[PDB]
Amino acid sequence: SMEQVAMELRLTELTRLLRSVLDQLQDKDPARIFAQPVSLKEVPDYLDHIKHPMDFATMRKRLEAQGYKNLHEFEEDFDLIIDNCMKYNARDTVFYRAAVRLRDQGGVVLRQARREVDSIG
Ligand SMILES: CC(=O)N1CCN(c2ccccn2)CC1
Repeated sequence: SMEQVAMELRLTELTRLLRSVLDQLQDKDPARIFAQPVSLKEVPDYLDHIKHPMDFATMRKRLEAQGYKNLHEFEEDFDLIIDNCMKYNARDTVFYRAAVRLRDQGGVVLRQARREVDSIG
């Protein structure tokens, strides 16, 4: 139907917007601390601590599969990256501090993304 095509066009455009958001968020992680899943070879107990691991590569996979139906689902995954890190790593670590900086700087990008999604529809 035409309605399905229109829906698919909107999702493709949402995906385009979120791709831009993801690139911007990732730029705020210059150390690439969050670029890839935490290695279970290097951190074998990681899943005892963190029940829902997340990272930017995994988000990008879902993104290109058009697996984010709305901005909320995308934000949930971004929050997992930060919140997982701030639990697994102690406050006085480069990892915890990277997550805080990513959270703070990312908030700006996400704030404008929410306005754009609402506005464009
Ligand atoms: C981002 C994050 O939470 N990580 C968990 C702690 N960590 C490592 C790396 C090697 C060995 C032990 N831990 C870095 C990744």
